Amino acid sequence: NKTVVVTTILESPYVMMKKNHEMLEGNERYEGYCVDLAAEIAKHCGFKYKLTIVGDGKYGARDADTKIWNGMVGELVYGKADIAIAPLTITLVREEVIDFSKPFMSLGISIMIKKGTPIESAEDLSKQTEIAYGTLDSGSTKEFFRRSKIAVFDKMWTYMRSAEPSVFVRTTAEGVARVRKSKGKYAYLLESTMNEYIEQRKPCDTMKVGGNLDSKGYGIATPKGSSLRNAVNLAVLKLNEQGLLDKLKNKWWYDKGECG
Amino acid sequence: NKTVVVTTILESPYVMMKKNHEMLEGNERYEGYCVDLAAEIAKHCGFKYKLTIVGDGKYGARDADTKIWNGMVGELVYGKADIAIAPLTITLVREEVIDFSKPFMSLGISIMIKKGTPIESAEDLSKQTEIAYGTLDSGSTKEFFRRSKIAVFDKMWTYMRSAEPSVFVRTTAEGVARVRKSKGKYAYLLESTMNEYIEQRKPCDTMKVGGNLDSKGYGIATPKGSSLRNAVNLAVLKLNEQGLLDKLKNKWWYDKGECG
Ligand SMILES: CC(C)S(=O)(=O)NC[C@H](C)c1ccc(-c2ccc(CCNS(C)(=O)=O)cc2)cc1
Ligand SMILES: N[C@@H](CCC(=O)O)C(=O)O
Ligand SMILES: N[C@@H](CCC(=O)O)C(=O)O
Ligand SMILES: [Zn+2]
Ligand SMILES: [Zn+2]
Ligand SMILES: [Zn+2]
Repeated sequence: NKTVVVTTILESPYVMMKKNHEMLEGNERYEGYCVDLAAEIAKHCGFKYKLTIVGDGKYGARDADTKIWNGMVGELVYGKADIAIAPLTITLVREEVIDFSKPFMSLGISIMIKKGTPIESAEDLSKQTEIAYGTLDSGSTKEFFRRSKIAVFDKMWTYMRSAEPSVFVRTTAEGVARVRKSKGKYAYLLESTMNEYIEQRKPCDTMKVGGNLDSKGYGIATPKGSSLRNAVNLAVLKLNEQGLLDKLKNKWWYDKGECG
Repeated sequence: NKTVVVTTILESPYVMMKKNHEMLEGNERYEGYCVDLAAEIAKHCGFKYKLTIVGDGKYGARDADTKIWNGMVGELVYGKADIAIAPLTITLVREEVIDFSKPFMSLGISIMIKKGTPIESAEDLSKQTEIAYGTLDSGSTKEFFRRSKIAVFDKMWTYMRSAEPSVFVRTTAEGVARVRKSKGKYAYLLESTMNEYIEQRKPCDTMKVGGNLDSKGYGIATPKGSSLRNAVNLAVLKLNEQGLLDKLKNKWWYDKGECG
């Protein structure tokens, strides 16, 4: 009976360093939605666990040439971690190599603008050129655009892939900062969950505009053949039914919201 | 190989009799979201299939005394069907006896009123007696209320379980017809998907009021040990990623709107 290695990612408000982390040990160093969720998954499934921050800071993409998976998906695939409890999007390319639980949170790709940017939709972005637009450089949002068979998203991808300087960002923080600094001339494509979060953070200068471009979810991911698979999945279901997932989202998004 | 027996339920706009169904045969008798979904899933998984409407007309619940499952769940449990492709809610008690794919559609419990009924929320319903309210029998909505420890919803359950005459209905159509014919004196608790469909149908005399009471999904269900499980699961993800699930939702909800 071993300590389960949990891979996760420093992404607010899912996992954050506590103020006093240097004075704390192990799992107590971290706080956030996924920290709370990991404690509950572990309790319901009856395992001890160790939170680990993904080494490369990435979510998980497979390199076209080397076929190597990076990020948290890589850590699962290569057996460096036993479970990923993180804002990790359920995707087909990932579900082909790892198992996901039923989604614990819903999201879709969305548009973040600096307040007062004349953009209402993904159509509005594709039709103009004054406002630059991009995504996280190594995640499911980028892959949505790259793998699309849909005309308008193919159009947006074609712009983004060739845009100079690069419209892609290394971290959500960088995307958000870029929106805040580009005086309305950069829009960021990111998941609605992160968009919603940032809209409630000081200095309250960004907002989600328009509908989501897709509808999907984050799931808890395990390597194929994990003994944790069934129990993790039932735990997610139990926690949803008991209202905990809604409670945790409110706790980390809205209850401490800085924008009124 | 073998023709896959698909259990489903006559529920608008998921599976409906075509207007000229009397002159049609087999699968061709039916149209709707789940009819289109079945066709797509069968195509991506490489099986032939026969749509069969669930004999007892129910979704599925377990008798507390006999432990026997009825409805589509029962048909899977007892080997009468190979797969359920229907607006079947993923729930813990079900996921313990059958497997669910990733959700193909999101929904939450909601309130339908006859237009002008002075009810805005579940709280409003709980605080009065003049307007009766109920749910579908042998479904997940009833179970939600049965199990809820939320004071508003427990108060509601306490009332509904004892209410005379019975506030529960056999079919969604019966719930909706009850709302329409009770002059505002009956409200109906049903899933947001069905509520929102009905709101856009003639005679446009109902509406959804308040927020959803929960957030969950419909899943394609297979009996435990099914050779279809993984392929069906991936097929749902492929269909979502292609935008096909979104296309089907628009086809059956909003393009089929009669209320403007
Ligand atoms: C990759 C996709 C195919 S998807 O699998 O993400 N679904 C796509 C479809 C559009 C969709 C259906 C339902 C949800 C949803 C997510 C989380 C919750 C909270 C609890 N989730 S739960 C217990 O599983 O119902 C409820 C609902 C999300 C998406
Ligand atoms: N949740 C995403 C990362 C964020 C994004 O791509 O926008 C993923 O799992 O790749
Ligand atoms: N979708 C529900 C039926 C409708 C309801 O209970 O409101 C089920 O699977 O039981
Ligand atoms: Zn620090
Ligand atoms: Zn718990
Ligand atoms: Zn297809």
